[PDB]
Amino acid sequence: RDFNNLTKGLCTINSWHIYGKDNAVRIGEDSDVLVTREPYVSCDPDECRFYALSQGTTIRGKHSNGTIHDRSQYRALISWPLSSPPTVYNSRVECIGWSSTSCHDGKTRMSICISGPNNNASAVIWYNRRPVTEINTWARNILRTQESECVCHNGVCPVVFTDGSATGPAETRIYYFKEGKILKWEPLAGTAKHIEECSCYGERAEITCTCKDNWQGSNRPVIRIDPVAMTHTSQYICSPVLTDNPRPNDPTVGKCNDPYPGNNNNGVKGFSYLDGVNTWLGRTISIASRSGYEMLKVPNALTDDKSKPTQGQTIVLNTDWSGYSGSFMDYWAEGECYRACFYVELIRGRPKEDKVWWTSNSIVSMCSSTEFLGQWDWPDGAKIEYFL
Amino acid sequence: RDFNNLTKGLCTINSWHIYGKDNAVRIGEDSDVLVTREPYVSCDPDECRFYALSQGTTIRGKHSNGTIHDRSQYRALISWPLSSPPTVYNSRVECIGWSSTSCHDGKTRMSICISGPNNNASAVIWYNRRPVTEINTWARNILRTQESECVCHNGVCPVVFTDGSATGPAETRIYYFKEGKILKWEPLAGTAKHIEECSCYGERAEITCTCKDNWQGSNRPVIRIDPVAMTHTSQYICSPVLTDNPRPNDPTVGKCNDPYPGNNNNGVKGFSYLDGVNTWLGRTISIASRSGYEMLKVPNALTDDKSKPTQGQTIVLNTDWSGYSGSFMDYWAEGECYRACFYVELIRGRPKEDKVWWTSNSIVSMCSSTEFLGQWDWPDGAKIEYFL
Amino acid sequence: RDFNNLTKGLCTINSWHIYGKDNAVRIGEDSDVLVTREPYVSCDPDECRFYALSQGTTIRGKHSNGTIHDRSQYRALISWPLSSPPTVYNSRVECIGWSSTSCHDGKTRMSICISGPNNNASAVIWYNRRPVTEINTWARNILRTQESECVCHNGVCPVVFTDGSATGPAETRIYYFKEGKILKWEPLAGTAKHIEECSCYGERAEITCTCKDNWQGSNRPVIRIDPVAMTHTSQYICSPVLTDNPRPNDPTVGKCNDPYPGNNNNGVKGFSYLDGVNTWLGRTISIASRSGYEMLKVPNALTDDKSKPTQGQTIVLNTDWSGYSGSFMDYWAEGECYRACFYVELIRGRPKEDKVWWTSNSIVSMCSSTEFLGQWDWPDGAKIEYFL
Amino acid sequence: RDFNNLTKGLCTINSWHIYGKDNAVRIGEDSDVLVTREPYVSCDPDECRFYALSQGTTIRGKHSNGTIHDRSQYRALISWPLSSPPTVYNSRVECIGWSSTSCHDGKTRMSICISGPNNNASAVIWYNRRPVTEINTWARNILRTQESECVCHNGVCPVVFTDGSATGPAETRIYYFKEGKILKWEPLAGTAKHIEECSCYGERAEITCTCKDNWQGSNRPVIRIDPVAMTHTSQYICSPVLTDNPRPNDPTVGKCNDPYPGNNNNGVKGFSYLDGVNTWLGRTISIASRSGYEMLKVPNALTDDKSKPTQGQTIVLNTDWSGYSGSFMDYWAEGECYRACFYVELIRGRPKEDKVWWTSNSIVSMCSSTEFLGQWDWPDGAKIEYFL
Ligand SMILES: *[C@@H]1O[C@H](CO)[C@@H](O[C@@H]2O[C@H](CO)[C@@H](O[C@@H]3O[C@H](CO[C@H]4O[C@H](CO)[C@@H](O)[C@H](O)[C@@H]4O)[C@@H](O)[C@H](O[C@H]4O[C@H](CO)[C@@H](O)[C@H](O)[C@@H]4O[C@H]4O[C@H](CO)[C@@H](O)[C@H](O)[C@@H]4O[C@H]4O[C@H](CO)[C@@H](O)[C@H](O)[C@@H]4O)[C@@H]3O)[C@H](O)[C@H]2NC(C)=O)[C@H](O)[C@H]1NC(C)=O
Ligand SMILES: *[C@@H]1O[C@H](CO)[C@@H](O[C@@H]2O[C@H](CO)[C@@H](O[C@@H]3O[C@H](CO[C@H]4O[C@H](CO)[C@@H](O)[C@H](O)[C@@H]4O)[C@@H](O)[C@H](O[C@H]4O[C@H](CO)[C@@H](O)[C@H](O)[C@@H]4O[C@H]4O[C@H](CO)[C@@H](O)[C@H](O)[C@@H]4O[C@H]4O[C@H](CO)[C@@H](O)[C@H](O)[C@@H]4O)[C@@H]3O)[C@H](O)[C@H]2NC(C)=O)[C@H](O)[C@H]1NC(C)=O
Ligand SMILES: *[C@@H]1O[C@H](CO)[C@@H](O[C@@H]2O[C@H](CO)[C@@H](O[C@@H]3O[C@H](CO[C@H]4O[C@H](CO)[C@@H](O)[C@H](O)[C@@H]4O)[C@@H](O)[C@H](O[C@H]4O[C@H](CO)[C@@H](O)[C@H](O)[C@@H]4O[C@H]4O[C@H](CO)[C@@H](O)[C@H](O)[C@@H]4O[C@H]4O[C@H](CO)[C@@H](O)[C@H](O)[C@@H]4O)[C@@H]3O)[C@H](O)[C@H]2NC(C)=O)[C@H](O)[C@H]1NC(C)=O
Ligand SMILES: *[C@@H]1O[C@H](CO)[C@@H](O[C@@H]2O[C@H](CO)[C@@H](O[C@@H]3O[C@H](CO[C@H]4O[C@H](CO)[C@@H](O)[C@H](O)[C@@H]4O)[C@@H](O)[C@H](O[C@H]4O[C@H](CO)[C@@H](O)[C@H](O)[C@@H]4O[C@H]4O[C@H](CO)[C@@H](O)[C@H](O)[C@@H]4O[C@H]4O[C@H](CO)[C@@H](O)[C@H](O)[C@@H]4O)[C@@H]3O)[C@H](O)[C@H]2NC(C)=O)[C@H](O)[C@H]1NC(C)=O
Ligand SMILES: *[C@@H]1O[C@H](CO)[C@@H](O[C@@H]2O[C@H](CO)[C@@H](O)[C@H](O)[C@H]2NC(C)=O)[C@H](O)[C@H]1NC(C)=O
Ligand SMILES: *[C@@H]1O[C@H](CO)[C@@H](O[C@@H]2O[C@H](CO)[C@@H](O)[C@H](O)[C@H]2NC(C)=O)[C@H](O)[C@H]1NC(C)=O
Ligand SMILES: *[C@@H]1O[C@H](CO)[C@@H](O[C@@H]2O[C@H](CO)[C@@H](O)[C@H](O)[C@H]2NC(C)=O)[C@H](O)[C@H]1NC(C)=O
Ligand SMILES: *[C@@H]1O[C@H](CO)[C@@H](O[C@@H]2O[C@H](CO)[C@@H](O)[C@H](O)[C@H]2NC(C)=O)[C@H](O)[C@H]1NC(C)=O
Ligand SMILES: CCC(CC)O[C@@H]1C=C(C(=O)O)C[C@H](N)[C@H]1NC(C)=O
Ligand SMILES: CCC(CC)O[C@@H]1C=C(C(=O)O)C[C@H](N)[C@H]1NC(C)=O
Ligand SMILES: [Ca+2]
Ligand SMILES: [Ca+2]
Ligand SMILES: [Ca+2]
Ligand SMILES: [Ca+2]
Ligand SMILES: [Ca+2]
Repeated sequence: RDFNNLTKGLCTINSWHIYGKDNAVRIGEDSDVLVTREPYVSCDPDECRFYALSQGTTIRGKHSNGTIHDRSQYRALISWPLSSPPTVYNSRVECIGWSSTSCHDGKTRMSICISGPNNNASAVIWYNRRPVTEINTWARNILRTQESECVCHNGVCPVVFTDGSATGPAETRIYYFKEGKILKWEPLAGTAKHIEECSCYGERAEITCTCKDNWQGSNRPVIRIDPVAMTHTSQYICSPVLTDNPRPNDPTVGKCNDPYPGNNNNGVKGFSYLDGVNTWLGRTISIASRSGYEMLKVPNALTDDKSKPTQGQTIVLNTDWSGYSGSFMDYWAEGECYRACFYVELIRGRPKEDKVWWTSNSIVSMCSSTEFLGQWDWPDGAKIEYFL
Repeated sequence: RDFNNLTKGLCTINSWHIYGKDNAVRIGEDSDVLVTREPYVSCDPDECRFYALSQGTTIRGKHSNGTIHDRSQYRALISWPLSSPPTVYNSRVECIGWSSTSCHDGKTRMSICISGPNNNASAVIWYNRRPVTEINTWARNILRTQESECVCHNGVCPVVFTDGSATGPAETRIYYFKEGKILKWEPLAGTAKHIEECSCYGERAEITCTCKDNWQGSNRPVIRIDPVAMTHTSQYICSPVLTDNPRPNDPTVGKCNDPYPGNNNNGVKGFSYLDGVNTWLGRTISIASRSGYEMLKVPNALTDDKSKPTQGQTIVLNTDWSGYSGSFMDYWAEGECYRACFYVELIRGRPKEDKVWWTSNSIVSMCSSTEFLGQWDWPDGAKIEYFL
Repeated sequence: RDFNNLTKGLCTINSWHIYGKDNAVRIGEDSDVLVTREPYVSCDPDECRFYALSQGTTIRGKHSNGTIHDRSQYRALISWPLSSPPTVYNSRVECIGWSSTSCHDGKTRMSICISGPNNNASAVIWYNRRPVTEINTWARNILRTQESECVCHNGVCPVVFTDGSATGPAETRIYYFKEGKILKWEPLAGTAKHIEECSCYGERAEITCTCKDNWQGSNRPVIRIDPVAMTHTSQYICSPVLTDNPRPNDPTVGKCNDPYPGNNNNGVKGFSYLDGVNTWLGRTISIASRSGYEMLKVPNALTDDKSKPTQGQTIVLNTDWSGYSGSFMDYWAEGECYRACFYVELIRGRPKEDKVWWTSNSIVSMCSSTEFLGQWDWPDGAKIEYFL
Repeated sequence: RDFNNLTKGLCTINSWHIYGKDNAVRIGEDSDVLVTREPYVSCDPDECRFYALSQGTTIRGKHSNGTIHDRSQYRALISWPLSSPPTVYNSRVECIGWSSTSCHDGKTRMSICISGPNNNASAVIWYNRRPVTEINTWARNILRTQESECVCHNGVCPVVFTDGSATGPAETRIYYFKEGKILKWEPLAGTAKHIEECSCYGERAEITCTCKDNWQGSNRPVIRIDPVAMTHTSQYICSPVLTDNPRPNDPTVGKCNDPYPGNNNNGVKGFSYLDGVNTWLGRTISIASRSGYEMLKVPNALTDDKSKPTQGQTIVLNTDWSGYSGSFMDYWAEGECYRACFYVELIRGRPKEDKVWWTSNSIVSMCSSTEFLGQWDWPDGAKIEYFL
């Protein structure tokens, strides 16, 4: 109809309720489920769907061997109905590639897939299910993007890309698209020293992205974008409650403009909702691996370097595998506020579970509630032994 | 379009004709059918569909082992086309959880799923396929609801919940929702001593619910709701024709305001159509187990404590497994009356058939006919031996 | 939109072109295809689909054992996209039962399924995907109907039913429905001595049905219905070119008002287009079994007792299995005439191929061409050996 | 809406970006994927889909044995969602046959399937999913057509057919259809000596077809059609950059009006975009077999007999199997020009990989970019060893 405008502010997050779960690995043990990773969720005005990067093979299929690898010519961004698994029969391919993002602007959807060899990748921007624009690698070192939904405001949908090293400075760019065409692009500015896999959400005409500093920081870099001025700023979450993984133990004071040191060249895509006292941080329970997942209310985390938790909710027990996590919201819901949501990628198989030769995952996702709801843990649920 | 209003009375039930049957267990022996239980049927203005709680695994899949269990994080309310089986590929997830209800108000559908650990469950009310309201457990003991469709009148859709003991008094509440929001809730009143899994239907602006007294009664408790005044009353079916299971043998006189004694802490979800002489009761044939199923016309059963059958129809032979049963009607059909319908859950596997490690079911459903039709029996149809 | 009216006459049939073929048995050897029999084809204003009676099990599934049997509680009328196979995932159940008919009246579709034990069957007439009317058995001996599409004119859709013996006189009735309701019914009149499984088509406000005299006739009985007057007549095809199976060898003169003798208590559903010189008869090649299939142009077959073929087309070689055949046409196609079409049921398995324990079939269907097209043979295509 | 008119010229092709890839053979190793060959891509105004000729069996099914054969009664033209594989469950049959073409005219789609024995084939032209016209073989020797999309202009959709020898002169005809009816047909004229499997595209009211001279030429014959005058001309691509396979090594000067000699009675369906300096040729890398695939920019290839490459892009490595290739474009995309696209059939199995008894393929497809994008190679991806 008309382009959506981020006119509402976030609803108050007093707890998280269960939104969607596909039990893909459980079900896929005996049905045609595609091997995936890098999932996310994204809504259209009339439907919300699960998204991920397929590996171009079923889990039980012999080609599942080797799916720990990230970039092959057999991957593709696919979307499928909320809480169903990604099956060969219900999965819709949005584009071909090994890194992606996607978002609906109110009128139609924009999907971006990057493919190529490490030194010659290219992104192709699809709009209304057609290819419209192409961007060639600018640093010749794995051009890559968000791995979760982008956000639009009045037709403008900003997307964060990174090209170059994952263990040193790189060339991050913020592209502002409208109807799949490039209106403008900036180089990253601000104090964030390295940016990868940004998780974004929007409210009151501002887009917030919580990304990952793969190079040095265990605290998360944050990019705030003005989609009207088409400008942005960058910093780190000030809070001592560190949210990357692996990471050191939490200090009593964090860092606002430098990566918090202790762990180099590693990390995981993650997210956060930064909204004054209505601030909630997601993070793995383990400081060593992608294990467990919890939400922590840390009032003023972004700007208060001594902020510590005031409430919390466990999402996945530390005795269960987690992985990537990101943000999304249904901008077309009823009501006066946007209900914060997020998903957690539950990785199964390699490298942690090497008795099988594949790597895949299932999805669990929650949204906020103004009630103070009881909590449950949500694991993948599959028994690896069955796959042997 | 406009909210549906219960303006018609029931059609005269002279017999029951076959409406839908999915043969899920037969077919699932060699195809991707999800393991389920707690099924029901429910109509939208343009389609009627089968509903149930999936166990997040196929019947032939190795994760089918253990599905006798009721509440896990892998369950979800799913709906699929009438008379098809619940397959991994045609099943639509309405919400995540282990207890549910769902009903269309004429404009759109409301679905409610409860999930959680026993002491910290919560219900989330979805409307127009989006989460709108959340209700936290109030007694911290398995918050649970109908397991069959709710009914709406002018936008108001009442739902009966129970939280607390299953073998002593509990806290039952009747919530009145409109567009997924709570308009009001009452505590249970009347003479019903325990309420669980209500089967409801509506006619001439009144909603009737035949539930289950798990605690003491072998006769069924009944809740009649006025969706305009948003008030209700409760009693038991007066009739000596007892309809719970297990149950004692039928007496010659029943009880109108107390549970009929003889069996404690057990029972099964069931239903009835209470309409003066046009009154029909469903019940298992066996007084000891979920075996067989029959419909009995017991004129004035609700209010006549000596009422006995005047006609009847066998639905499932006593030599076949049955289970839950509930009511639904197509409120959007042509004609001057609402045609009473019902479904019977045909449970296969555990605990009665323990040579297999799973528990599932198929569905058979009938609707009334003003003709006096010949009768047939409708069993699940699967040979367990094939699954060994 | 508006009710369809049979305003056109048949197109000239100079040959038959391939219309649809599903290769169901071939494909089903390694995919979730339902076991069926009694197929047919039928069009809606915007789509033409394949129809059949499922056996409630896949071909490879263990429950396929025993599907030679005709009437069980696991059967159902299903429809699926043209030329696709009937799979567990793409099949839509129209109604439950073991004998059926179905036709679109221009506004919506009417489907009829009969179910029951032999002495207590009942038909339920669905209209606009809802049950509207029910008819109880009147002779208590396998109430049964067409097994191919019915035809409508201005909302009136006549259907031929038979109840009673299959090897002696029976009670055949012609019901005239409008919006699933009964307007009127007649007993069979005319010279046809026994009627079963009528194949019908309509043109210029007249409905022609070529049926089967299971009792005594090897020539086919024909019922011509006036859907406005709601009256009909009956006779046999006069032609010496006999079209039932089994049957005696062709004589030089046939019979117009009595069954042509030689074979008792047996036969197969078949059809014909009776249109003066534009008359074409379908029949198995073998006079002993359901083997092969050919179309023969026999000018004035209905009324000329010495009529013999003037042209012909082989559809299935005598070295391949055939079975039932029936008529249908797309009444919503462009053009000035109705293009005659038909399907042939290609039966595989029992009783002819008993190395397997199942019985199923695939479908091949043709429509007429005003061209004189080259001919090909169209067998099922499956190798039974693969199923052993 | 209204008939589409080829009003735009081609966009400048500076490189090729990835458009679609289905990884059908990889995925089909463990899921219900149909065995195919002769694929292509074609767009409707609101969707672009993959197309191919099914073999009426899954790859893993036992009937896959023997699918190296071209013409059987079990083949059918099927279409399925872009980048999904052709599965038994998501494939839509357009028509029955072993040679086909299909194109949308802006209002609806025309599909043509030819079936028959070698000496008695016939084409049936479907429009708006209904059979409209039939054409009988005129030379009684494998009537055959494009195997890729046709193109329409103001309702007129020309199609090139060939009937007769594949190793000597044959009878090629250009039919001009409108709404599935024949407006006119011409015999082939011009200097092309043999025509088979034309790949066509349209721009600025002219339709260009790059075909195959199976008889003598290693350079490709080209047919340019005026869909308004309904006339055409024919010649060969003048360029020394030879594009058929097998073929001799490239000379320094090609032939404009005679086949370039060196290889007889063999070849492969291929294509090209002939647009002055914006001219790009596709071809296998190997001069001996269907191995590898590359795009070469050969300015003025059609008319310059000494034209050689000025830029190029590898699509498939010479160490991977290729096969057929053809053209298509989305005539309903936004923008001021038509973006050239093409697909490559990646053949797996027989005859090159004979350890398996089947022959199938997957599809990879690209479209042009005005950017100068990095290149990647796109192989089928399946390991034959897994199928043993
Ligand atoms: C039914 O449902 C309800 C609803 O969920 C249940 O009630 C909830 O219960 C939760 C668990 O108790 C509770 O969550 C906790 O909230 C704490 C904050 O509240 C308390 O402090 C505030 C502030 O003073 C008070 O106002 C309030 O009254 C409370 O006293 C959080 O602090 C908790 O998180 C911390 O603990 C967990 C382990 O429990 C850690 O996993 C987590 O990371 C936090 O602790 C680490 O991080 C801090 C900050 O740096 C460190 O100081 C601390 O030492 C930990 O650091 C180590 O561990 C981390 C992680 O591994 C590592 O990185 C680091 O290096 C160190 O190794 C927790 O979130 C809910 O808020 C509460 N909800 C509600 C509405 O009440 C109820 O129990 C259920 N009922 C039943 C019967 O079960
Ligand atoms: C073709 O189709 C038609 C259509 O269906 C067939 O005709 C139908 O046939 C049915 C079976 O006969 C018949 O159903 C019965 O109806 C009885 C009522 O009608 C009779 O009584 C009235 C009232 O006086 C008369 O007007 C009428 O003319 C009849 O005489 C019911 O009473 C029957 O139900 C009871 O019996 C069945 C077993 O048959 C039990 O399963 C059932 O629960 C009922 O009996 C128990 O309950 C009562 C009440 O408490 C007890 O008194 C009794 O002792 C039983 O109690 C024990 O069993 C229960 C259950 O296990 C247990 O809980 C308890 O503790 C005790 O252990 C039955 O419903 C249809 O009405 C009739 N329909 C029509 C239209 O005619 C026709 O036969 C078919 N044709 C062929 C050729 O097959
Ligand atoms: C390419 O394609 C074209 C297009 O299809 C091919 O040409 C077609 O070829 C067909 C086969 O030749 C041909 O079909 C036959 O047509 C005959 C009628 O035409 C002839 O007679 C007329 C009338 O005088 C002439 O005008 C005309 O010029 C011809 O001379 C039919 O009579 C044929 O049917 C009979 O034979 C077949 C076997 O071929 C039987 O299966 C069939 O049942 C018919 O015969 C039985 O029935 C009759 C009637 O009672 C009996 O008299 C006879 O003895 C048979 O009876 C026995 O068998 C039956 C069946 O088993 C049994 O019940 C009975 O008891 C007895 O045992 C046949 O239909 C097409 O018309 C022709 N089409 C066109 C447009 O030309 C062309 O060949 C192909 N090209 C190549 C290179 O292959
Ligand atoms: C990242 O991405 C970019 C973008 O793709 C990469 O850059 C691209 O690199 C490509 C490979 O180098 C390059 O493709 C080549 O382009 C050549 C034309 O450009 C050159 O010549 C022009 C004209 O003078 C100059 O202007 C220009 O500056 C260049 O110097 C083509 O000529 C190439 O094709 C020929 O070679 C390939 C093998 O490389 C053959 O497969 C192909 O068939 C061509 O050669 C055969 O055919 C010719 C013509 O008849 C014969 O003369 C020749 O001998 C060959 O003949 C034999 O082989 C054929 C085929 O088997 C057989 O039939 C015959 O009988 C003989 O046996 C090639 O297409 C891109 O244009 C370039 N793109 C861009 C934008 O720059 C970049 O490298 C990537 N980065 C990294 C780090 O990898
Ligand atoms: C989002 O904001 C823009 C205004 O910036 C709205 O756009 C106006 O929409 C109306 C109706 O389409 C037009 O007449 C105006 O010209 C539009 N645009 C501009 C850019 O001036 C848009 O409608 C808003 N979206 C919604 C859903 O309200
Ligand atoms: C059900 O009853 C309500 C009246 O209570 C009907 O609601 C009225 O509908 C018309 C048309 O939408 C409005 O103008 C009235 O204001 C509506 N509501 C009320 C609450 O006054 C409703 O249309 C009835 N539903 C149907 C299907 O007839
Ligand atoms: C089929 O015939 C009937 C006439 O018998 C047509 O019915 C008339 O349709 C118009 C428009 O709907 C009405 O105003 C008339 O009253 C209708 N009916 C009768 C029974 O008089 C019908 O439209 C015809 N169908 C088509 C497709 O032309
Ligand atoms: C393609 O060209 C034809 C003109 O040749 C356009 O056809 C005209 O369309 C308008 C609106 O439908 C009619 O009033 C004219 O009579 C049409 N046709 C002719 C043949 O004169 C057609 O609309 C064009 N297509 C598009 C998409 O613009
Ligand atoms: C390119 C380096 C980057 C950071 C190490 O790699 C990612 C890490 C991943 C991970 O840590 O799990 C998975 C992503 N699929 C991958 N991105 C790409 C494009 O391969
Ligand atoms: C009829 C001869 C023609 C050229 C040799 O054959 C084609 C070659 C093919 C090929 O070279 O792979 C495949 C096509 N499926 C086939 N066409 C038909 C109708 O069978
Ligand atoms: Ca399987
Ligand atoms: Ca880090
Ligand atoms: Ca009880
Ligand atoms: Ca007979
Ligand atoms: Ca050649």
